Amino acid sequence: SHMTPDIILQRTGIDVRAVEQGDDAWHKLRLGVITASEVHNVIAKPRSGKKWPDMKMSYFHTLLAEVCTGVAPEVNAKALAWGKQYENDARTLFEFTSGVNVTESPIIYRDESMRTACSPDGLCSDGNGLELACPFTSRDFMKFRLGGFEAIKSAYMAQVQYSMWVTRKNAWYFANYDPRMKREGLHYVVIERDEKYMASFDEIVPEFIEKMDEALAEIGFVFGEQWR
Amino acid sequence: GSHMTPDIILQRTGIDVRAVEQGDDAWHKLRLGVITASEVHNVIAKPRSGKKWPDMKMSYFHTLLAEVCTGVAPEVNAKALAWGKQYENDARTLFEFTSGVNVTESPIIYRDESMRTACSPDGLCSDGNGLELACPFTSRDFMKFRLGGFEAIKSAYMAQVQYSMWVTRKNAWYFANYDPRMKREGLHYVVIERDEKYMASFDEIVPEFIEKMDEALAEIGFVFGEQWR
Amino acid sequence: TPDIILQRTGIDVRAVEQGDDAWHKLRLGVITASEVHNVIAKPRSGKKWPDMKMSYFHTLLAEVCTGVAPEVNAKALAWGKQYENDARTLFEFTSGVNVTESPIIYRDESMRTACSPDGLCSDGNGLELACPFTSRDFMKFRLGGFEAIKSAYMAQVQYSMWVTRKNAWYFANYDPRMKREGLHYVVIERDEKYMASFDEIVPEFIEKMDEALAEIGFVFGEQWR
DNA sequence: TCGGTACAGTAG
DNA sequence: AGCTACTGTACCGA
Ligand SMILES: [Cl-]
Ligand SMILES: [Cl-]
Ligand SMILES: [Mg+2]
Ligand SMILES: [Mg+2]
Repeated sequence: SHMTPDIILQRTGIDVRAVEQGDDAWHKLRLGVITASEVHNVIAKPRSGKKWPDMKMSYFHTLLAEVCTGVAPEVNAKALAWGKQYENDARTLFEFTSGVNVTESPIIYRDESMRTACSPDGLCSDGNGLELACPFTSRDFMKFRLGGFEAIKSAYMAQVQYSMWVTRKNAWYFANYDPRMKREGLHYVVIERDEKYMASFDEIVPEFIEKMDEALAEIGFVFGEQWR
Repeated sequence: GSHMTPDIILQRTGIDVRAVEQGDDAWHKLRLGVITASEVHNVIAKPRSGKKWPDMKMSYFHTLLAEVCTGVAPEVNAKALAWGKQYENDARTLFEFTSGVNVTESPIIYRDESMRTACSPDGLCSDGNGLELACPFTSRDFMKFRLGGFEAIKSAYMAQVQYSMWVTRKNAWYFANYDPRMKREGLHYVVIERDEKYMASFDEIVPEFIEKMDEALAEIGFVFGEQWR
Repeated sequence: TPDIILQRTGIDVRAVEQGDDAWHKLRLGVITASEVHNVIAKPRSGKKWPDMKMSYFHTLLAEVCTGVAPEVNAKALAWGKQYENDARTLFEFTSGVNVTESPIIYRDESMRTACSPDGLCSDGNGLELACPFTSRDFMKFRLGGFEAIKSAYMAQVQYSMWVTRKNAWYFANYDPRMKREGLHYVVIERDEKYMASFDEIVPEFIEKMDEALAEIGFVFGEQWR
């Protein structure tokens, strides 16, 4: 909103625009930041009471750990490698099927505070963003192919809605790709901006940030240390 | 009342069923999109509430449809299958000593000519019974069966055993576990009789499941059998 | 004493490089501190052993009858073993207490129950010194104290005091990734409600194990031959 | 309680 | 960011 490339450079020493999604600089820029693919944890509610669910508390401590250590752990598994492997082919096939042009984007922060950001799978020539998924199980691709909007995983929905909150955009493509499918290997939908989600982020996210600052202060740390 | 023949299998898959051995390439091919004994508990599963299909049933529903449309199936539980493969012969040789019946290895067996439903027994016995001979990856699981008997693990395996009897049209089935790590007495088994309650469940539930699969396949322009051609 | 253990296991405690074949052999069939939570687990209503408890029951019986144990946490143990020396050194500096490394400790001659402390302290306390695989877990404890992790570790700590007949126990976490202040610890006092729980539930669990072993023609001790 | 299913939680 | 896959608790109707 008042975010500028210079602010990023002065705080992190990193030139945004030169960041090629997945490189050392990209990992560095996400440290301690409430990000799209993880925000489902922030909006998670107890079924009774007000006590934070374990998944919310776990993400809370994960972000704080990133601030105080200045690092994030690396995990590897077949499903993760699969998604990484076919992302490029998914995007190309999406462009060919939909007829829209996709531009790759590095991280996008909501504002100058750098507390909140998303890393879109692409930005489209029609003003929509793009999220791709390449399910490791053909089962889960089939679930999306047959069910569509109502079949979308709640984590992906929170991720897509958060991306619209961050970028101030109004619509986001959600595409699934399976290279193993003989036919019908690509399926996508358009997810509209949901103001119920926007209201939820406007309420829960700033409170999550204040809670983090309180926690950092208790232990003698301050947000930003991960970048110095 | 099956009208299934080896020629039907050969024409639509290209595979000689008589040459099939459990775990081979042809074995895996012949199981694509097919409702199998080890997975049927998903098909006959009932909701926690309401009248809709339970989550686990919808998952298997999507799993089988995916096999039809991709022509492949992922290899899960590699460690346990390799363990079972390593001790297949020893288990069988010990089972034959203890029981006093001879075991003949079997290819995949389909219920009927539609090739929608099948089982793969660990052997067929000289007394007319089929055989399930597991080599549990964890000794804990062997011990559970050793001490609790049939009643302890009926939740996990009764459906599978009954389905094998539904497929083969047999009246009884051996359910056995072998654990080579046991210092002595590493074989335990029970005999399970054909249960007509389970047979009635398969007769009403399975065909409906098949019909809903064909509906979904048609919705995306696929037909059962594309996995084999 | 080591000579009694040597006579019954064929393993000399003074040796044991950890965690070798002999290290794992000593725990076979033994109710251990980090697994005791399974023994003390109750159903929400009634008296039937919950699945966790039955699972552990069968796991232990399998260890006696097979004389082997599967190995988990290859990644987590490799992390801990790398930093165990630096963890202890920093704990000694912070606490002002000196730590002696301790082999396995059995509660009694029956050798049915044991704990494996990360050290025995000069003030008389025991030590649990963990290097959590995630910095997330370090932070949970750093900010929440023992209230944040009592769910997971109170049983293990209390059981260790039950086994050793000690009155207090250090619970510490070390994280080398922390830019500063990478050691956090609390002192946990002996809880007599936990002691009473063990005095009741542990003996009956052992009795039920021996009953099952006798049913299948096995006896405790066979794993060490 | 029994005999199960749904899903939070979390490793990898 | 990447997507399961397994464990254990919550939950549900009889
Ligand atoms: Cl222990
Ligand atoms: Cl121990
Ligand atoms: Mg992405
Ligand atoms: Mg994606």
